[PDB]
Amino acid sequence: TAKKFKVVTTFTIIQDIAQNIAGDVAVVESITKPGAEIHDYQPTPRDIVKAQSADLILWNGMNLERWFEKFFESIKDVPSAVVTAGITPLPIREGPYSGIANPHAWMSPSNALIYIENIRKALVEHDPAHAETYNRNAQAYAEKIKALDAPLRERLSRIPAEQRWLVTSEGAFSYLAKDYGFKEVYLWPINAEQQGIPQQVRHVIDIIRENKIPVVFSESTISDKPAKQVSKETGAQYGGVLYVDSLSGEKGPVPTYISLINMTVDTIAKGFGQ
Ligand SMILES: [Fe+3]
Repeated sequence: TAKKFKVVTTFTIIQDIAQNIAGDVAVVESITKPGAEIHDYQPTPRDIVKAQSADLILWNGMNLERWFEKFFESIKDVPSAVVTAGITPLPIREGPYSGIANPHAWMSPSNALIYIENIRKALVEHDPAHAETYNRNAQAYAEKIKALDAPLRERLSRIPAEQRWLVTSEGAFSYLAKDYGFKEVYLWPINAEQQGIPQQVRHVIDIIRENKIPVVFSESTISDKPAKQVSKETGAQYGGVLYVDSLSGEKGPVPTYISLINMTVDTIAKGFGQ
């Protein structure tokens, strides 16, 4: 066992999933730090250094990292793989990014199985000497992810179907909302420039009042202020922060992809009184 195979990922969700597949035979690191906004992140010379010293670079694609393709052109002789191949996308419904794929495919545990398979295939292709470890680790991790779905689905099924409105800040939850039968309301369709402008807040306030939706949420890499303004002006309580674009730090409450899915579903369910 000389040097560990080095994988660099764009952001922390892919880092944790890939590290579960790498296990003992590769080290995986994320370019963005926990809590950093990932869509419009601005890479630094230090990020170039980290990617250039990797053996493999993984990214989401589906229009998540607006920075990645320009950044990767600086990187020489380091293979990359997009980890969302074979996932059917949901289009963004409104705004200047209307009609392109919603990048947040990982919030569906069924989709996470495809992420696992795509990351396995890339490690097996570019570090073939450890293919058996990658294959074993991916099989074990896919088992955990697969088993993850049933308790989540049952938990959220307790909410009456006609009351299943998921009101958030970024429209980051489209894939989870589809899986578990939630209607989707958000203050902005995808992180970009306009985030909490009028018209956006007003439309959400109208849908809240018309349907008497009981809770609204923010997310861990963006500002909670638009969501708290919406709850102050309506009957809805502020449900707290969901995790979608970043894990927490390793010593925080959301250190892993599994903990992120569980925490986000629990926080939603609590916002509806379980
Ligand atoms: Fe996002």
